[PDB]
Amino acid sequence: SHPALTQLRALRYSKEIPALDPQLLDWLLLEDSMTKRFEQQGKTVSVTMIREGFVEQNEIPEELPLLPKESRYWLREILLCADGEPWLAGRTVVPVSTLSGPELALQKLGKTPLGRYLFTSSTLTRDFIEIGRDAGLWGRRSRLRLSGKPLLLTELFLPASPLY
Repeated sequence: SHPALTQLRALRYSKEIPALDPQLLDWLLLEDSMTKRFEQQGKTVSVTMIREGFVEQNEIPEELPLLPKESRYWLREILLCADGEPWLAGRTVVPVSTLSGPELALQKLGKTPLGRYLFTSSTLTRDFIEIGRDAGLWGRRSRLRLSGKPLLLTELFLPASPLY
């Protein structure tokens, strides 16, 4: 529970990517989490854990239509900070069947920030990405696949971030 995650949950998406300026699209369509691109600004990046745990279908209404229907999912809600300053709120939902092989490590990642750099033995692909907005702020949701196994990642870009 946290104001930034409430804001993340209020994001309204468009099926079609809006015709935004190139610099903003570069950020929004990045094919990775923001961990390294935020480090690129000359910052240390850390994760503040807001919520970590297994949840059933009733707790993932926004992600359920985009994921396999299973008994359980791993839910990971975080604040991503740059030199301690919150820059993004993230909410990842992982169907438990995706937690196999190298991917079981997703459940024990803890405060290590997500990013392609962690996926040293699996192929990463994205088959869905939509940009959303909530009261002046931008966010996005993506369906990513690791060895073809899906997970949903939703990100809210806080105004402290360089997208603004």
